Parts: sequence; structure tokens; C-alpha cells
Amino acid sequence: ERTYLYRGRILNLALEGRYEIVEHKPAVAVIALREGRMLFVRQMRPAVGLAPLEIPAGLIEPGEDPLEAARRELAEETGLSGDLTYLFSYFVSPGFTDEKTHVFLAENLKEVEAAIEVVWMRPEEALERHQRGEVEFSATGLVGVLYYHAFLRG
Amino acid sequence: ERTYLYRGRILNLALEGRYEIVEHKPAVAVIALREGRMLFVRQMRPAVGLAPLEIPAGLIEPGEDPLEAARRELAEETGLSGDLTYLFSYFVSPGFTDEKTHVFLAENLKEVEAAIEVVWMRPEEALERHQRGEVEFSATGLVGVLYYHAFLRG
Ligand SMILES: [Mn+2]
Ligand SMILES: [Mn+2]
Repeated sequence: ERTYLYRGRILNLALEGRYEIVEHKPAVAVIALREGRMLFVRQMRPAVGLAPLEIPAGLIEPGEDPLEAARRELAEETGLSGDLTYLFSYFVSPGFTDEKTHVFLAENLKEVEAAIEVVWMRPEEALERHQRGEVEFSATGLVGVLYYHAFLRG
Repeated sequence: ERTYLYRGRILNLALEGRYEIVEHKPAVAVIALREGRMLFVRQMRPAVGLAPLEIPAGLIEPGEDPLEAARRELAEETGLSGDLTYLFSYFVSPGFTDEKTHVFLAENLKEVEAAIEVVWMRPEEALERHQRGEVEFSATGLVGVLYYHAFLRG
């Protein structure tokens, strides 16, 4: 049985027996390549006290499905639209939260619209900068870099 | 200023202004290949109500550094030891938690020791099973599969 200690905005905290559980909305993330650069974003993240390298991402809102949320976050964070394909999903940290992230690929980007910093960067350079301690990754940023190296080169 | 609503075992819940923040211990995860199979693990995860495909992983304990924790979790979850190399790190979900995961590669595995199910599986098969809806991934499991496809084939 789940017992709730806190019901919030972007999370609930519950106990189930001995387990501490954070309920959290599902999320999306969008991998986009153009001219060899990946579309990263950065924003101040108070939970970690720095701005990691991420890809466009956000929470799925009421009424939306993952594809719709991915379209919305790409537009809202970067002003772009594209042709979206679902790739895969993952639980961010299933030892304590149910947050599930749905990852899409965007192709054929177009500007639809003239907090969030847009950081186009070659994924090889993002990985080198991280290896040298210059930038941190979110899970979504690291997934984008690894997916590119696995499946999008040449 | 952080104000605390809950101080727990594996997390604290705090408010910082409008932000809900979950403090959480840092973690490790270990990528290991043998004979074409990756070392996955599965366990019941009450937060998500299922057993996703993960790689050996766990929290860093007091007094340990990431490399030591990675050695310990590989031994405790699978009974193996290996030569460990640090690869990279990521924040699991920096919009609400500070959990940071340090990922290692293990090579030259040896059995040192005769809850957690050990699932050796080709990463190509793990990705196909996930694409067909048969298994879910944790971030660590997906990172292991993508890292293999990017850097460990042939
Ligand atoms: Mn902006
Ligand atoms: Mn076991």
C-alpha cells in the first residue's frame, strides 16, 4: 500500500513499506543532428547547482502523448519543428522514482518560431569536453551523444 | 535556501523557493561484455512495479569513491571482479534530483564469489526485445546498450 508524505507540483513522495518512492510525470527528450552538430540545451538546474548539457526535453502534460510532448518541447525550447521518430524509453532511476523518459529522433528541422540556452555542438566535442571535466551531462544529453556515435555517423 | 520536508534513507526532499528537490546519494554502474553478451541484471523495483533491464549498479557508500563502489557492486550483484576503467557520468534527472551516476567499463572478468537476477544477453537482443515491448530499460541499461553499439563492436 502507498502512503503519501508529500503531494507536489512535479513530484509526490510516498512510502511503500520500507521503500521511499518519488512519483514523477513521464518525460520526453529529442535527439536532433544538423550539419554534424547535435542540438543540446542548457539551463540552470537548482537541484544540481549547475547547467548540464542536455537535449530538448520536458514533462508530458495532461492530454498529451509522448510524440506531442516531444513536438512541443522542441518548439518551446528551440523554436524548431521536425519529423519525429520514436526510438526507445528508459526509467531514469527505478530504485526510487517512476519517471520514464521517451526518446525521439528529429529530422528535417525547420524554424517555426523566432531560460534555455541552445547549444549546437558536435557530439564528439561534447564527449571530449565532458572527458576533460569542462561539462556535465544529463542522462538525456549522454543518451543523445551515445546514440549518435552508435547509429548516426557518416 | 533549502528547507527540508523529509530526511530519509535513500533520499531527502527539500524546497528551494519554488523548486522541489530530491537529494540522493551518487551511484555507479558497470558495463561488462563477455563473448558478445552484456552483463545485465534485473530486480523487482517497487517504484515502477516491474523489473527493468539494468546493468550492475548501486549507491556509493560512506568512505567509498566511485571506482570502489563499482568494484563492490559488480562483486555483490554478480560475484565477478574485473579491470575497471572510468567512462563518464550523468545526472539522472537534473530537473528534480542531484543523483549523479558514474559509469565504468569492466574487462577481464573473473569469478570471485559463488534478489538480483544475472541476465547475460547480447546487446542487439536487449535492444530488439525493448523495441518489441518485451522489456523496459533503466537509464543504466540503455547507456550500456548504446555504449556497446558505439564503441565495443567487432
Ligand atoms: Mn533561449
Ligand atoms: Mn542473484
